[PDB]
Order: sequence, then C-alpha cells, then structure tokens
Amino acid sequence: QFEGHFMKLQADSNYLLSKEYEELKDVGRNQSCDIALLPENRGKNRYNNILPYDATRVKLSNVDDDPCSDYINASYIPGNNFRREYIVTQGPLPGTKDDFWKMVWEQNVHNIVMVTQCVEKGRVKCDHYWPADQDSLYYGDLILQMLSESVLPEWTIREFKICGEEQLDAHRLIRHFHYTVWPDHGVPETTQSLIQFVRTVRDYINRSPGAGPTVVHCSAGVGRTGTFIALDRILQQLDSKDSVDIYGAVHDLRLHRVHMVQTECQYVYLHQCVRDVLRAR
Ligand SMILES: [Cl-]
Ligand SMILES: [Cl-]
Ligand SMILES: [Cl-]
Ligand code: NA
Repeated sequence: QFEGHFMKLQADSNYLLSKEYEELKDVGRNQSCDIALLPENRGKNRYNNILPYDATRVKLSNVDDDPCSDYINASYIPGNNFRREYIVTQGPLPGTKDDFWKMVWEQNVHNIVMVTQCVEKGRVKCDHYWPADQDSLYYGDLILQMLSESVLPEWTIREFKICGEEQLDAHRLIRHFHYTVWPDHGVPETTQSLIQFVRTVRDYINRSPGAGPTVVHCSAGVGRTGTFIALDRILQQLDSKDSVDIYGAVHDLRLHRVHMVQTECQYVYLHQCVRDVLRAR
C-alpha cells in the first residue's frame, strides 16, 4: 500500500524519496522555447528561466499587424480526465493582464486558481489583475465585473461576470479561488489546508461541466501551481482507485512545463497529504 511505500521512501533520511525526485530532473527539458525567446515577447515573461515549451504553450488569437500577438506565458497541462485539463501560467504583469483575460475568454475558462499573494516578503509576485470593487472594467475588449468576494480563513473566493463588449448578453460566470496562506518559507504548515483547498476547488470544477481548462497560477506558475495540480490529480485517484501515482503525475507535468513541483519539499508534501488522507480513513 501507499503508507508502506512512503515509509520506505522516508527511510535513511528520505534517501529513496530524494533519488526518485532526482530521476525527474531532466524530464521534458530538451524541448524548445523559441517562441517565448523571441525579442518581441521578452517583456511578456516574468522570469527569464520560466518559459513555456513551444509544443504545449497556450496561443492567443492573432491581432493583425502583430505576429507575436499570439504569445502568453502559459502551458496546457493534462489531468486524469482531459489532455488539456489545466492551463498554467505566471502571475500576470501589468502589461500582460489584458492577454490573461483574453486567454480566459478564448479558452472558455470558468475557474481560476491563484496560489500566491501579490506581494510576499516585500517582493511583487503577481499583479492585482482583477477589479478592486464591484464597478465594471474593460481589460482590452472584455468587460469584467466582480459580483462577490468572500474572505475565508485560508482562501478568498471571488465571482466575476465576463463578456465581450460587442455582445453583452453572452456573458459568463467565473470563479476565482485565491489561496492566501502559503507561507513565505517552505510548504503549508498543515496538509489539511491544501487538501481542503484542492477539494473545495475540485467540487466547483465538477459542477462546471463543458468548461474549458482550469487556470492555475502562482508567481512563476511552476512550484505551488504544480503542487496544486499534482494534489488535485492524486486525490481524485485516491477517491476512485484508490491507486495513487505521485511520480507519474509529476513526470507528466514536467513534460508540459518546466519545474512543475519545483522543490523536493513540495514532493514530500504531496506524499504527506496522501498519507494523512489515508490515516484519516
Ligand atoms: Cl531562440
Ligand atoms: Cl486523459
Ligand atoms: Cl482536452
Ligand atoms: Na500548443
């Protein structure tokens, strides 16, 4: 079973756990990121070393006169159910926030997951890319209105109405799930916190059939974002199988985007979450 597997991984000061994590290090990394490296796109990446692969990047519709107008730092990611179950992205920049909302619109996104604060330890990690109040705003040609904001202990849930300017009756409801307690150092203090957050989000995702991919982001869109997605996938497997494959999930993530589950600590945390679920049952 899982508990015995994890016991063996943790034996000898996590020796086999480390070895397994290190086996994933080169996965996916021979893939080109030439589009992301075009000079015209340079300002559109938050981090030089976190770029989407050409094979898996999300494309925006082209705006005439600008061939590089298709670019956003964003990647498609598989889950248990669909090949493009998620779109992962960086925390938007002031200059990419209209692109972000354009992607949300064009990809039929109904659910957005944000696993960061805008500022952490005095560093800007993500722009405040959504409305501050209930007054509506255009991001490019898209109209956005916050209908509700619910500040809970460990997350904030917001509802937005989005529509194109030239068709006001064809609007969409979008939910935004903002995990607000990820600590400045390490991983969350409890497994309970991220497990409950993931299950909360999943229960909303299951009630949005016909939606496009779920957007997940943090600052770079790799570590916390990858941990969120891996956890979502493995908790579904547990509920269904119950046959958990944490290694396989992280491997598949790495094929789609660099650094997904970016630290060994996050990889350990995934194993702890699953153990804790099983212990509670
Ligand atoms: Cl290049
Ligand atoms: Cl699939
Ligand atoms: Cl798909
Ligand atoms: Na692609």
